[PDB]
Amino acid sequence: PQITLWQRPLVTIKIGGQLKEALLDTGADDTVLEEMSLPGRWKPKMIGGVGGFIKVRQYDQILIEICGHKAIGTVLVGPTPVNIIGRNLLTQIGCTLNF
Amino acid sequence: PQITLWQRPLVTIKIGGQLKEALLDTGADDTVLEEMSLPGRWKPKMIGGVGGFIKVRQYDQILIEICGHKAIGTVLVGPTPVNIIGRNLLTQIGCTLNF
Ligand SMILES: Nc1ccc(S(=O)(=O)N(Cc2ccccc2)[C@H]2CNC[C@@H]2N(Cc2ccccc2)S(=O)(=O)c2ccc(N)cc2)cc1
Ligand SMILES: [Cl-]
Ligand SMILES: [Cl-]
Ligand SMILES: [Cl-]
Repeated sequence: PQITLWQRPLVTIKIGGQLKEALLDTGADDTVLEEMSLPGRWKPKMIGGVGGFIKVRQYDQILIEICGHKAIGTVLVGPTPVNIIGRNLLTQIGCTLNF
Repeated sequence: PQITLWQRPLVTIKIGGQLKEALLDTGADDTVLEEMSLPGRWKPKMIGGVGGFIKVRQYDQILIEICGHKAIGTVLVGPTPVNIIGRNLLTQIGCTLNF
């Protein structure tokens, strides 16, 4: 697809057996989702932006589907106000900015 | 251009005759720059990041060049981690996400 930026670039994702809505975000180095359970080991991380920092849990090697496209990578989980697909996964689906 | 996302999509912008580095951020609704001087009157604006809402200065109808492409629109000024070009100006330069 070619996604317009007139509106937020929101897409459906599938992760952990769950369908969620998420923002395709080129400014985010990492993917960050609202509180959920994921399998496997994790370690704590801090991420931050305007408004300050939040503590999240870092899970590696997680499978996700984004708009039909399968990808694997690190997912951060924590008290984010919006589900974010970051560059670590956008690269895997071949997402580019074009103008 | 076509910009891949293996690294931060940092580009050069020009504003007030000064060159700056800014991030192309499809997750940001609004463009926000580090503290700087802009002409005219400003209005108050709240923006929300992962850690909460903060107050920034809103300047309307500001001339800005982004990677060689001209735009005129709203620019916010405040304590942002990095200069950010958000969707209000990415739309003006014709930017889309593609995969
Ligand atoms: N590693 C890492 C660091 C930060 C984040 S993030 O702050 O959640 N996050 C996602 C987001 C939050 C809130 C609303 C919409 C998107 C970043 C990326 N897009 C916007 C947001 N921000 C920019 C940023 C922060 C740190 C490093 C580089 C850029 S931000 O500061 O909250 C922001 C929010 C709204 C506007 N107008 C401008 C800026 C995610 C992963
Ligand atoms: Cl990763
Ligand atoms: Cl590539
Ligand atoms: Cl605008």
